[PDB]
This record gives sequence, structure tokens and C-alpha cells, in this order.
Amino acid sequence: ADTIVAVELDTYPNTDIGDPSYPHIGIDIKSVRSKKTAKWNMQNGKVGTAHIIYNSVDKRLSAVVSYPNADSATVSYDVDLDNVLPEWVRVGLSASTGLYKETNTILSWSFTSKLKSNSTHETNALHFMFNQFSKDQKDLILQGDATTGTDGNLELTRVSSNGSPQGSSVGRALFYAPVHIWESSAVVASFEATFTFLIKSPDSHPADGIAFFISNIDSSIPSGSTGRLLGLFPDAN
Amino acid sequence: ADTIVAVELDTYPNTDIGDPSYPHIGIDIKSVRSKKTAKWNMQNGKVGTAHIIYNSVDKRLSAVVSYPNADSATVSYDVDLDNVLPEWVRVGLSASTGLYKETNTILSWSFTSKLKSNSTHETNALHFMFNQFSKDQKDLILQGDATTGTDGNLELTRVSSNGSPQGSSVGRALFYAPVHIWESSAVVASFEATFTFLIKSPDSHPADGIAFFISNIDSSIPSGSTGRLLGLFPDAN
Amino acid sequence: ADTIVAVELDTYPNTDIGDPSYPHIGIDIKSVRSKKTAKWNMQNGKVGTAHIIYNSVDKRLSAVVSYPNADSATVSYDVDLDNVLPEWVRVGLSASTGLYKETNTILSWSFTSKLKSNSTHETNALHFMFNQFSKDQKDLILQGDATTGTDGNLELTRVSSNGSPQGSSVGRALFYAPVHIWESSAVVASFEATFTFLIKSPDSHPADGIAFFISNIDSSIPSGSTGRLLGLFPDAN
Amino acid sequence: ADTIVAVELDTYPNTDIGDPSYPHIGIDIKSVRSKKTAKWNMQNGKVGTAHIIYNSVDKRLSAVVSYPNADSATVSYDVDLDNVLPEWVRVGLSASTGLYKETNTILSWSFTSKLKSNSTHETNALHFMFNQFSKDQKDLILQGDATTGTDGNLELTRVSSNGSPQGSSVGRALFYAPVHIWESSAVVASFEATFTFLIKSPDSHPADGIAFFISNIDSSIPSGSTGRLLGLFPDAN
Ligand SMILES: [Ca+2]
Ligand SMILES: [Ca+2]
Ligand SMILES: [Ca+2]
Ligand SMILES: [Ca+2]
Ligand SMILES: [Mn+2]
Ligand SMILES: [Mn+2]
Ligand SMILES: [Mn+2]
Ligand SMILES: [Mn+2]
Repeated sequence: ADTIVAVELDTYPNTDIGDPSYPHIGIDIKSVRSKKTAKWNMQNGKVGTAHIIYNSVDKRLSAVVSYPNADSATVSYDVDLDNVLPEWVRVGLSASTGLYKETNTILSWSFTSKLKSNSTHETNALHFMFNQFSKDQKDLILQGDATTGTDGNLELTRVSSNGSPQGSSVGRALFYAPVHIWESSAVVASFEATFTFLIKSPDSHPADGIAFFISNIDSSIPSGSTGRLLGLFPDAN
Repeated sequence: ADTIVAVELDTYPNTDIGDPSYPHIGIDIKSVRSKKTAKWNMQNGKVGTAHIIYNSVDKRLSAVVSYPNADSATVSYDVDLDNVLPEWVRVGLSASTGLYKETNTILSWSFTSKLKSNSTHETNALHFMFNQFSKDQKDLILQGDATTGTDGNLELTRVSSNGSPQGSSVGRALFYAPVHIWESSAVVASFEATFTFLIKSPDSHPADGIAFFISNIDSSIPSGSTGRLLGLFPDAN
Repeated sequence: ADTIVAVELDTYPNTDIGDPSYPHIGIDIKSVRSKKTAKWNMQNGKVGTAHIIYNSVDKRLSAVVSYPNADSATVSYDVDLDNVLPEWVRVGLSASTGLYKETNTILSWSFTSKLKSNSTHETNALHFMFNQFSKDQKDLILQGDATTGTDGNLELTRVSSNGSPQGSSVGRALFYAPVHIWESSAVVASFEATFTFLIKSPDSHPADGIAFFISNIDSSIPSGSTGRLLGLFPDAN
Repeated sequence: ADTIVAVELDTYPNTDIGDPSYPHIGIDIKSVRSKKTAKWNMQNGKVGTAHIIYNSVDKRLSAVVSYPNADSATVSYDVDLDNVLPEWVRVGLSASTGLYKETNTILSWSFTSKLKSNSTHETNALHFMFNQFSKDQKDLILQGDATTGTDGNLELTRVSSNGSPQGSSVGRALFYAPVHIWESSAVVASFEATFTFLIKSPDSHPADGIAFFISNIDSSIPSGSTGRLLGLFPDAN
């Protein structure tokens, strides 16, 4: 039902469904089986940063993930989003845990989209930036186990009182306002997203990951999408 | 019921309710009877621009209106918005006509709000800019007679096929996402709004005006607020 | 001597040096003989807009040129600017006329460059926007025949009192501050430039064109670069 | 000679020249004897943040300084900068030490100035943001003992190898490009500056302070302005 385009930070290798045998970043177009992936040297307990960029002229979705003092990981995929997504969409973050677990903490999130028309100086834009989340964040649609306010952070999946991450959890956060990514008179459409995250697990095998995604405006968590499905897909096809 | 703070571009002098005897700009705090006004040399048929600014440190709401090749008009009022408005609000534009009429056309509208916390680099922001409006503008809540899409503009009040403005009309447009204007750990909160408009009337006496406003998130057009009430207030108290 | 990367809006076809037989937009890497070009339906006397974009992840320089009510023209070229340009550069606009002529008027110009480091939230940026130019624009380095202030515009090449464009003219405008386009710890570097222009000629054959360019910081107009050389190259190799 | 407007973070009370008897923030208009001050609970060794704002409509220069987990300090002063400063100016940071000392480390610095003209959509802007400084920062004019690059920070005054601050030191950093703060057709001019700093001293009595300042473009450090004069004034009048 839902149309999903996402950049996944996959912490657990499910080789039975196409994941490489190591943590990786990937670009998912309507399927959890990434169209392209790159090895990611994930660091348990460290704050990392992900940057996602795209523009309608080049038609290439690219993402870069890094941690301080370390080399980055990058992945790119040629795709025309006009042919995949509706004209109006919502953007958000999703995460899940299953048998294995980890905290999926978001410390900041910014997004900027621009539509440049052929009229002189005619440019439409939307920009939001969160460097702190409140208990009652009215401009976010929280789904599943996601909550905001703990230490000013956004916890996508369940975490107990003692800070311990729970398994079989799924949660998403979408920006309240729909986003216009295509318009008939637009000559250039582009967006850039950045978010900082903290994945921590008491185990040697963290799971399952975090994903930045773009979807139809009325998207909701598919049934049974905990674990390897990242709260984004109904199955592994 | 609704809590309204607005900057009015009042084209018709209703001296019976406190308006000066000439077109004017004014700052309205919960009442159509402006707390402060300034003479405005309105130009029928010309595109004008309004700028509104405010910050929590100075606690002064100021507005400047101008037309190309002409001197500007300015008005300021000392007011602490924390004591007037809720923590979360919606921002929008409103306009009305009555016995007398005019077109209340909006050609562009931008808004920027920032909340700077005491945490290092911790800053929250929201920014939107419309330089063109679509027939189906999903990020705007249109109320009353307001419509978008005609020539890429936002028509706040009714206009016939031949471009002729109708009387007894009222319409408003609010940005879809709620806006956070106060937070317990914020050291500075501020906003700036800019919109360009085209007020045109076939008559020597245009009415009633356009207003930029901030209100509780669930605000709706009060009954009988056409004409002198600008689609904002239930009465003239 | 100078290292030049430029996007040319070439109005005169010099087929003897590789130009296609029609006005065109092209990407020039250290040579006036464009690495790639696209047909451009230039409109004499109309205000057009050019958008240039690039990022270090995709390594693709793309440009889009358009006029109101018309289809756009686009050109892209895969090039790693790190391998062509110095770490610090200046950005500017250049134009020329020769035997044939045209006005090379710039009405607005904006530029944004960003360097995102691997440190958390660590981002460096520079942004400038001119929608009007003054007689004494201290933040611009004017070279050759370029002047600012006439009607608030930037005239890159000589125009007489009666508004008539002169031949054999060359002029450039560079932003005063050097721009940092590469840094050892940067994970993503990108820039976007936009400018609106008005090319008008009394003749059926306008020449020679306008170019947005990036160069070493101490770049100056090469001798004899009027005409087909666009004020950028010392010869046609 | 120089014309200086500055916001001082004064760490040492020189009661003989008008300082209150405690660390304080103040607004200086052409004199080290602040026109207005506010008590500042300075924290040795902690990273603080200063925000400075001003606009031509309200004509009020305000500043807010804070540290994480602490209440802020604010100071405001009504002043028309058009009557004090030239049309073109440079903005920068200055610091000094004398008999007493401290490190005057700047970790980030951002600035935004805007000039809104009465022409439709006509807006000029300049924005820069440094979250990291390089050894060779070509867009900064360093004066005196100021250096960049150590740990990616800007050290305004001398610090030895072991990280120990030196006395009798003075240094300033100015952004390379001049800034336009007034224009004949501007209806609103405004600026906002933010910088984060780390003042650390091995002594119970740190000195002398850091100041954000605006000056004539060719400003240089006055002779003998170490110590209480903050590298800004030639004497204490
Ligand atoms: Ca997986
Ligand atoms: Ca009235
Ligand atoms: Ca040519
Ligand atoms: Ca002192
Ligand atoms: Mn995967
Ligand atoms: Mn009124
Ligand atoms: Mn060519
Ligand atoms: Mn003092």
C-alpha cells in the first residue's frame, strides 16, 4: 500500500534477505532489499551523523554517514523520484528492534526542500530544524513506540527506565506538514536532510537499524514490521 | 474564544470603532480596536510589501509596509507575547469585504521563527516561503472564501470570473504546521514574516483590509466577522 | 595562468572553435571549448534565470537556464572540482562583446557554499544575495568595463547613455571574500548559484555571452579576451 | 580615529573606569565606559554562548549570554546605529589580557545581516558561519596575537604550548568582506550574531574579556589597548 523511499542505517546483517554480511547503509526503493549498499563501520555508543541529498536535475539520491575522528561511508543510487513518489509526501525517521536490540536515539534532525519555478525569483521552500525535542512536540506525528522529551531527545524505539533498549519495538516520527516535491512549472527540485543519532546496545549484536524515509502523506507502520523490516515494509519482497 | 494577535492593513476607516479617519496599519491585541496605528498611504492597484518582526528579548512587535518608489509606514507596540499567546500557535493571513469591497490578493508569503536554547548550538527553527500557490496547496489550511491557484496567487476573499471583487466576503489561510513560540529553556525566541499583496478596487472606497495574525492552533473564522472585523474578531469590543 | 571552471551562456556560435551552430549553454573546464553543451533558445530582451549546482559526493556540475513561460535548457558534466581547482577560490560573473554586441545586465545574484565536517553539527557556510547593486558596492571586485548602480543593476559590459551596448567590451564581478571549497575533514562540500540576467541587442546577432565562473583567488581578465573568449581565457585552445 | 560599537563580555572589574564590581556584559558605544551593563555570572572553564541582535526599526542593540544549565544574562540599549557607524563596516571579535589573564577561545561564530529595500522581493543579505577554523583561514583578517587552527579553534590571545594563557596579549579577527548596514532605499536593516567561547584561567581573577564589535572597515588595534581596553579603545575616556 504505502510507497516508501528510504536510506537505511542497517545494523544487523540478515543475509537471508540480501543484506551484506556486515552493518551497512543502503538505499531502499519500495523494498527492504536495498538497490545499493555500502559497508558501514558502525560504532556502538558513539554519536554519528547522516546526510542525505537529492535534486531533480541529476536524479541521484546520495547519503553520507560519519562519526567524529573516522572515515565516512557513502552510497548513491540513480533514481528519478518523480516516477516513484507522489507530488506531496511526508518525510520522517523510523527504527526497529527484534530479537536483538539497540537504542535508536535521535539527537537532532534538519530538513530543507526547495522548488524553483521558471518565474523570475519564484522559489518555494520548507525548512525545519530540531536540536531538541519537547514532551509535547506538536509539529511531529509520532507512530508506534516513538516518544520525545527524554533528555530532550527523540527515542524511536522503547527504552526502559534504566536506559536499557527493548526488543520487538517499532516507532516512527514524521514532520507534520506535507512536503511538495514536484510541481509542473518547477525547473529544479531538491532536498537535503541531516540527522544525528546514538545507537547503543549492551549486546555484541545490535539490531535492527534506523532509516530516514519519504512516503505518501498518510503512511502508517505496516503490521509486523518490527525487526528486519525497519518499521517500513510489510514483508521482505 | 480565540486568542488573536494581528497586524492589520486597514483600508476602510470605521471611525465609530476607533479607526483613524484614513487608511492605516495597526497592531491588534485581542481586539479590533488597535493598540497603536500609523497613517498608511495605500495605493489602489499597486503591489505592496509588509514586514513584521518580533523577539522575546525586546518584546516589541513592529511592522513596516511599503510600495515601490514610495516612503514606508511603520508601527510598533511593546507587548510580551508570552503573556498573550499559548506556547503553540498557528500563523496566517486574513481578509474581508463588506458593503464596500476590494481584492485581497497575496502574491508571496514567507515566515521564519527561531527558538534558541541555552544548550550549546541548540537552536530550533521553522521557515517556509511561498512565491507561488497551487490549486491544491496541502500545507495551507484555507478557511471561508479563500482559494489558491488563480494565476498562482492566493485570493483571500471572493473574486468573480471577470476579476471583480465581491462584498460580504471573508477568508483566511493558515500554515498547516503549528509553530512553537515559547519553550522553558529558550533564551531568545523570534520571528519575522513578509508578504506581498495587491489590493484593487473599482470603487473610491475600498474595504476592509488584510491582516497577518497569530492565534491558538484551532482558530476558525468567528460568525459575522465579515466587513470591519477582518475575519478575526466576533465583535468590536 | 588562471584556473577557470565556468558555465557559459554563449549567445554567438563560433563554429570555428567548436561551438554548436546555435546559442547554447556549456560547461567549460580550463578551456573555452566546452566539455558539454546544450541548445539554448535565447530570448532577446527577456529576463532569464540561471541555476548552477554541485556537490563533492556526486561530482557533477549541473546548470539550468530558463525564461518565464518557456521550457528550460539543462547541461551536466561529471567532474571532480577537487582535482581542478585550489582549496580557496573566488566566484564571479563575466561577459564580453566583440564585433557583435549585446547588453550583459545582471539583476540579481545569490550564492551558497557549505562544507560539512565529520565533527557533530560542524558545518561551515557562506551565503550572499544581491537583488540590487549600489554605485559603491564594496563587497564586489569589479574588473574591466563592469559597473554597478545604473538602475540598481550590474552592467558587466559597456552600455552608452542611450542604453546602447558597445562592442569590444569585457567586464567581470567577483565576490570580495575568498570561498573555501575543500577541507581535509569535510564529508560533503556543495554550492548553488543563481543569477538573473537581461541580454538585449539591437542586432539579429547578439554576442558574446555571460558566464558564471570559479577561479584562483587572484584571477584577472586575460589580455585580448574580449569577444568569443568571454573575458575568461587567453586563447581558444 | 576608529569608530567602535561593541558588546563586551568583561571578566575583570576595573571600578576605577566605571565597571561594576563583578564580571558583566555591556554595550559600548565609542567608549570602553559601557552605556549599559548587566551582571554576568561567568563560569571559568565552561563553554558559553553570546547572541547579539539589532534592527533599524526598533533601534535597540540587545545581547544575551548563557551557559548550559544556567540562567542567562541580558542587556539592551536604545541606539540608532545609522548615527554612529558608517554605511559600510567590518564585524569582528576582540580580546585581551593584561597583568591578569585567561584564554579567549572562540569555538564557533555566525553572522547574518539583511537589508530589505522597498522594491518588491528586493532583499540583500550576507551570512557566514564558522564551526571550525583552519590554519589558513583566508576569509578572516587576523590582527595582533590572534591565531586559528589549534584544535580547530580561534585563539584571540596568546596561549603557550601547555595551554597556558599569556598576559599582556591582544588579538582580533574580522570577517574579510565589508558589510553593508545602511542603504538609502532600505526599509528594514537588521543583523544577528552568535558566537561560542571558552574563557579559562588558572587564576581566581581572570582578565580581561572578549568583545564582539562593529567598526569602520579599516580598523586596526589601537596602541596600548591590551588589558582593560579590550583591544578596541586607545584610552579609557
Ligand atoms: Ca538488516
Ligand atoms: Ca476599518
Ligand atoms: Ca561563442
Ligand atoms: Ca574590565
Ligand atoms: Mn539492509
Ligand atoms: Mn483599524
Ligand atoms: Mn560556446
Ligand atoms: Mn566593562
